[PDB]
Amino acid sequence: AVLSFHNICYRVKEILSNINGIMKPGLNAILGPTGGGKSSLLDVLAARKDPSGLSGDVLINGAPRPANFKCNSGYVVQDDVVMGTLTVRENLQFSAALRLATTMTNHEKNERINRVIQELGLDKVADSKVGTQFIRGVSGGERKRTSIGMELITDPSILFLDEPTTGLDSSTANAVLLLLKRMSKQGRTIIFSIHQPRYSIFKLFDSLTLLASGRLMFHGPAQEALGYFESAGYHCEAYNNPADFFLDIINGDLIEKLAEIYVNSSFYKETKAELHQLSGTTSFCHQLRWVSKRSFKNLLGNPQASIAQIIVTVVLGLVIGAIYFGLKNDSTGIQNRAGVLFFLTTNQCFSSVSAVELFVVEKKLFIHEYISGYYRVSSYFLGKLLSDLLPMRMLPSIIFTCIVYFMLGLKPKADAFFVMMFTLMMVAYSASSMALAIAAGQSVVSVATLLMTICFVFMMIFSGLLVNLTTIASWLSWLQYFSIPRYGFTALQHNEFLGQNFCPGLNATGNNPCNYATCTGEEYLVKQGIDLSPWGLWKNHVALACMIVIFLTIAYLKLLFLKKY
Amino acid sequence: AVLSFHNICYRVKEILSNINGIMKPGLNAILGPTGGGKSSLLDVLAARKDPSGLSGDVLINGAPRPANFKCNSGYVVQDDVVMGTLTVRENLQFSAALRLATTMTNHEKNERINRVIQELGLDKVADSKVGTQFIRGVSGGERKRTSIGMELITDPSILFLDEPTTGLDSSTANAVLLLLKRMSKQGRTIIFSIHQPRYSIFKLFDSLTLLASGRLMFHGPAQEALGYFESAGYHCEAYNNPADFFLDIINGDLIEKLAEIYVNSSFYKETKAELHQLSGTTSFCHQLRWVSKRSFKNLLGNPQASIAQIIVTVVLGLVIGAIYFGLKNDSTGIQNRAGVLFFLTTNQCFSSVSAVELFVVEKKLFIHEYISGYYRVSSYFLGKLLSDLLPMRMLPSIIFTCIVYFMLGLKPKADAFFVMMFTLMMVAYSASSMALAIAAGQSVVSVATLLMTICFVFMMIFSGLLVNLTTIASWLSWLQYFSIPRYGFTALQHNEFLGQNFCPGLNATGNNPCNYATCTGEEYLVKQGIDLSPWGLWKNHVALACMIVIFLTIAYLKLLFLKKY
Repeated sequence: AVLSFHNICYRVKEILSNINGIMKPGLNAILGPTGGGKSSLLDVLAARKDPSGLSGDVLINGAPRPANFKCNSGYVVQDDVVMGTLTVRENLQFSAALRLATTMTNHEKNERINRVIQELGLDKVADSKVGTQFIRGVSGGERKRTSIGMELITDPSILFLDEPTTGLDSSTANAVLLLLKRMSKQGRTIIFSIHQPRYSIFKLFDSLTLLASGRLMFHGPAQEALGYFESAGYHCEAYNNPADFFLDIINGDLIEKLAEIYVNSSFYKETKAELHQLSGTTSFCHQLRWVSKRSFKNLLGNPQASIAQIIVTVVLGLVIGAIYFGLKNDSTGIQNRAGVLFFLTTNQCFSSVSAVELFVVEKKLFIHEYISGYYRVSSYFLGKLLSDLLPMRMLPSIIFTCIVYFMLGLKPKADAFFVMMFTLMMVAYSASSMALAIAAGQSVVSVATLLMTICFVFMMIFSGLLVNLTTIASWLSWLQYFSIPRYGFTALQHNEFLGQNFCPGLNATGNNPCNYATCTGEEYLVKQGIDLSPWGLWKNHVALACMIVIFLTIAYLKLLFLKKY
Repeated sequence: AVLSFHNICYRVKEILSNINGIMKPGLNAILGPTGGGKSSLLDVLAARKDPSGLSGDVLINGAPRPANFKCNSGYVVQDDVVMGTLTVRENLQFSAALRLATTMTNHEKNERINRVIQELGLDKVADSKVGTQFIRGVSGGERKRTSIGMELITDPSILFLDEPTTGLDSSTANAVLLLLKRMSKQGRTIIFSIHQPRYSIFKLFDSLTLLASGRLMFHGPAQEALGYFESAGYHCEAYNNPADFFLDIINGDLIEKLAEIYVNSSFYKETKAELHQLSGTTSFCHQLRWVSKRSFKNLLGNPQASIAQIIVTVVLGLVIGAIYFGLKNDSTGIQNRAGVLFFLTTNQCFSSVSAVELFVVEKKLFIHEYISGYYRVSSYFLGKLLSDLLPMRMLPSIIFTCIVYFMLGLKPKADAFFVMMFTLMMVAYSASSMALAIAAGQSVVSVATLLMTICFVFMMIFSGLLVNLTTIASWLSWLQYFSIPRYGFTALQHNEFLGQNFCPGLNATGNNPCNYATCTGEEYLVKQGIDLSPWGLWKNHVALACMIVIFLTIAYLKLLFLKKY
């Protein structure tokens, strides 16, 4: 596996100049200051970057680079994206099930997993929970070892890291670079950038590249990496770090005069002499079923924002049941009976912000797993919102309805239960999908100010219970069609107020000089301005379903049109 | 200025062992691994740490350390706490006005400021806005120079840094350590820790301490810092970093056998021979007036969460005015007239979360400025909540009331305006102080879930407008006394529904077999269950004032009982 590249003048203003070199099958490194091309040449050498502004020729083993390159390579990204709620073995089982083909068997796949575990030396922590400095089960070094082990299951013939030392102890950094030299002895070429190395980890490198501010300063083996600058008139001082001295040369202790010495060097010509000789998946159900399993296990790992929602739903169910237990077929009736229906509708207004972060907390993981070819965007999307839907959208409406009707008995049908439970599910899931679509990239004040403004306007003002909607002039009355709880309130009124008279032998209908001698619900739905046909019960459900589809399409398009490079 | 210390066995489990040394007036450094006492001995040498578990003797110039030590020293903390919305000169003017005494003059103080500016070399950025990688006006190095310059106005005879290199470019790090050696030539002793130094910045150090895992490994000058380990049998390898080699010795390439070589060394005895010879504000109005000025200028620097609140308040004022413009003295009256009063009361429900972060975003700055003796806790508290109160609590109620009554005319008094404006101010400031007290240390889901649960329960359920409160049994009706908008709703009903009959020549009072032949507000307040005396208007204001005082006392005690060490 010989990765090669030639004159890659990457421009987005010209962040890389003309650059060429050959990545021999060893422990190739890329050094330099942070603002240079140390992290950009690595993304150019992987895909990891907009291929439009390349203007170069990256080439593997003589042939140019395929589009099927991120599926056969491996990019261990810098910030550890590994799941800090799963164990090591069920991180690697996940990556095995989504990177290895389904044609092979679970027996062979688990042999591959424990082969990688015994290779990387993870066996004493092969069932502890990985941590992210959130819940402590592993070290930092074994966490980095898991991030390396995930991109080894596919057996990559060419492996990319991205600063595999930063944020670590020097003992763990020396141990992980010794791990890379151990795993590099199978011919597996390893290419990485490093921030501020030391002379301990410098004999490890088979070849060495060095970029500064977009220019190439050196590309050759480390045994004459010092000899180049010792040929250019500089002197390595006594007991001085050479890798740090490479930076002390290029910080001014100009760079246009320092770059050209490599242009007229000997390794420029020897590199170009070989370089011109070189130049002349998985089924959808499987990805859905594994993403949903991973998110279920993550939700069991962090059940703190979910049992909080279950606790508040039980407390709200008990409170609204106790308030509604004091409502009978009496004179103190319909005006508070229409208040408890609004409470039943908007009982899940608090839980809408719990799904504001569903594709935001793991987006550095989503971008990496998508462009490494694990799953599709639609598959990740459906597998994630099939994992928030069951225990955080459908379950609290189940337990809220079974707590409300435990403190009750109003229409014994066992179908008013089902249509109420479906209405609460539709209202809760519609408001939660609105919080997915409308609020994604915002702060801690802005998300809650936004979701309380569209709790003011579209739940208290326009979902008309305390201003009658057929008095507003017809340029502000149209905003009642955008409000979630008006549909749920209408669908619960149409289920509550059908047939019952609420006045046991006290009609008094016909008191014309008086006011409001009307008590039945059939002459209350027309006063509220809502339908009486059975289409008037399901018009609200089809409107909420249209809102769910539109908000989930906005939440899907915000995932599809994400800069994944 | 000779800082000295002897046998400081700090324990919180015994994170420091017995430790002694002498900080000569130079450029003393403290090295080692991160988990050792590199950052803990520095906090022990400053105050910066619980003085209970010290068990040692820190001593300056022969005399023991005064309690007036943080006011005369200077601690440049690691994470830059400098304000990223003010300029350099008005950071230093702030620190001058709160650290230099009020007995001297502004003329001399500004001479001190531009003396420090011309000394540290900040003059070409002496009026640019400091940034925090938020709004870019300075570099990182000039930002660190501002953090150094703030703790130089008091003219400290002994200056503490805390890793003044990490997160910087190596050019800026070498320039800032050359700045420390430049400013150290006036006898100003400088004591710092460093994470991973290089041999470029090693000749600078006058003396050098080195801790590892709580034990002292070396304390002496840097010219024999290598000679100690070259006397202990180790060999410094060719072209190898000595400062990194100090870590390569102590990472195992045990430590109980490596520590005792310094115990039987020559510098142990020579240090102990001198060590045993050694051992044998500002007015409250000024601090309030400068903290409030700093927070006003910070609010002008980031007017993005405030003009958002002003924009939403104008839009809500226009919407509620347009809905209320369709309400007359007609039959479609009191039931929606009691809905628009609830909208007027809870129009600032969205802005309550905008003050959830007021002492949370700057708490690393507050802890440092308190224990460096800038201000009192009560002074910072009052100066900060006098700066959120005017443009984010009082101003939107002003413009909401002047937008609502611009689209109106209901009781021309110019006193209903004032009592409505005061009621909206009290409700808004009470809900915002509740969001200060109840939610401080929480996440992005938890803050909004909490402030929407106590928007469900204490604003829609129990602030009774859509369930009549005098039907609930008297074990859940008591929760109406904890709700903010019930008081504002009662205080606006008592101002709206006094005297007016709402029925122009259509009384019909006395229709006993019929239902609800009552139209006047005086027989509507008794139906709502609220008072008619003028005490019934101000009982709600004194209850809201009690809530403001209790929630602000909780927000003050959470600032007082904060671990400031």
